[PDB]
Amino acid sequence: EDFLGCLVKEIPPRLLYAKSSPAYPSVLGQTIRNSRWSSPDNVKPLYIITPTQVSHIQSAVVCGRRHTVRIRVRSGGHDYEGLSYRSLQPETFAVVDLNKMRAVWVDGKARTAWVDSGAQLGELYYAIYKASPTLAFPAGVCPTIGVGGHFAGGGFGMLLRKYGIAAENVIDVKLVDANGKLHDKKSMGDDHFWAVRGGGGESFGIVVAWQVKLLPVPPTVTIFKISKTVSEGAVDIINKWQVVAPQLPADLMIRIIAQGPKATFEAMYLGTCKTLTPLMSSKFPELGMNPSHCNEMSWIQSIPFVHLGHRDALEDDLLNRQNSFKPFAEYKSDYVYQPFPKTVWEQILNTWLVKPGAGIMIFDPYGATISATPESATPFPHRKGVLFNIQYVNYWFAPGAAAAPLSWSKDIYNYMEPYVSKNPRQAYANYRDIDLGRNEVVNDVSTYASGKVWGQKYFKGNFERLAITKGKVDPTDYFRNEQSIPPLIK
Ligand SMILES: *Cc1cc2c(nc3c(=O)[nH]c(=O)nc-3n2C[C@H](O)[C@H](O)[C@H](O)COP(=O)(O)OP(=O)(O)OC[C@H]2O[C@@H](n3cnc4c(N)ncnc43)[C@H](O)[C@@H]2O)c(*)c1C
Ligand code: NA
Ligand code: NA
Repeated sequence: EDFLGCLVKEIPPRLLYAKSSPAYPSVLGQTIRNSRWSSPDNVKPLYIITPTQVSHIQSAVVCGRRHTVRIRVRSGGHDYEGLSYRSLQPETFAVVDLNKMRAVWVDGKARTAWVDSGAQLGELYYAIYKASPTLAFPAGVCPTIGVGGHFAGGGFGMLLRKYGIAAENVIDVKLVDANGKLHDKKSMGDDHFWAVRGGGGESFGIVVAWQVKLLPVPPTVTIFKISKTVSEGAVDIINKWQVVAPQLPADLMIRIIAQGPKATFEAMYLGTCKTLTPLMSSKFPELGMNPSHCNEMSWIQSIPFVHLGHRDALEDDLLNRQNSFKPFAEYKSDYVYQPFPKTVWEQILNTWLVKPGAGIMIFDPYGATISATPESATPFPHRKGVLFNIQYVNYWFAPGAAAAPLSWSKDIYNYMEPYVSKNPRQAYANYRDIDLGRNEVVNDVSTYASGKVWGQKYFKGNFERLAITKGKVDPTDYFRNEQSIPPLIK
């Protein structure tokens, strides 16, 4: 009651929602991307606040501290476990939902932009395009991802071999800390500014907006999507790909999608068919690429084409807040440093992907720019030596049909253990997986030991520095969730 009274004093009441408010269910649901987490059995926030100004965010945080009510911040809602809007066990929290803070101001000549955290990637990309057809920003593939959680967790996509992760192309931030104080790079200092860019969402404060550098792309890029069934030699071809792809020139990224005994090789090339064709013949002739496979288009057009296969609907695909796609979904990830034996590829394609509840596997090759950054230079540690990332994705569409896919996800993770990274078994923070471990809270503070279990998987050798930084900027563990960085204090 007191917390709400505090809010009402400082924030316009139309931006405040209690469980009894008529619009609360729609506001809560508007960016829930996973039908597992929308149902009434999920733990719901006591209040939702939808700020439109940074002062609203500061007021909310100050009220939360004064009245000891914690806040989960939501930008795009894509968190794989829903931790921006639900808790795992009953507890009291408010959501600060940034969807109304969505401006993207592009300075084409300076090659910089300020992007509000509540913008979706498609809106960021589109605003860049409105400024220039030859500038880009290296972030994720799905247009509805929110900037805030994505950049906080790193963020990577079809430009990762060329320009690395989104967070290493951030040049400043505007951030509200656990005391309600407004910060930028300068006031924050090296440790906090290091941590916020890739050290995972929530833990390091609410980022209001991010300043990014914008990077050149050619006026024409080329996409291909070439599929090979096992009868067409998919096993031999993917066995070659895992060595070749991470060594290809930085201008060429060939990811793979597999969902049965067939692999689809999806390439983005920063160039034309005319130069791609001989490059493929020289470096990866096994795929059988020829000019009929080329799809030349602008960089901006590549975003809907890669994710959706659409050629013809730029604005509709990039400016989309309908939230129409809400699978029940489970996700896991792995990193690979040593090539799989051919027999493992045989089993993945012919056996694991033909089981009940089997998902899809996405393979993204590293090397080049992403792998050139030292492991400790940012919190994202999956760099030198990485051949590829694997994402294991399970979608289903009926409420009572979770058993088979959930079982498959666990079973394949067990099967893959000998072949992927170990000690620790690395995973990508933005492919959030609660089964990697969760925090224990003692005396109202997440324990260091519990955080380390999953934390070393996402952040490797960077976990301790993250936790020491957390201890400096949020010693009472105000901004937390079940898998946020615990404070390590003296
Ligand atoms: C749904 C979805 C996710 C994808 C997709 N493809 C991806 C890709 O091509 N590359 C990637 O690198 N990642 C991809 N992912 C995963 C997303 O990157 C993650 O799911 C992001 O974390 C999502 O960000 P957002 O949509 O903002 O999600 P939220 O649930 O709001 O937040 C996640 C996490 O971060 C905290 N947080 C939110 N907002 C902030 C701010 N402003 N400051 C600090 N922390 C913040 C939340 O509390 C939560 O913990 C493709 C698809 C379809
Ligand atoms: Na290891
Ligand atoms: Na999960």
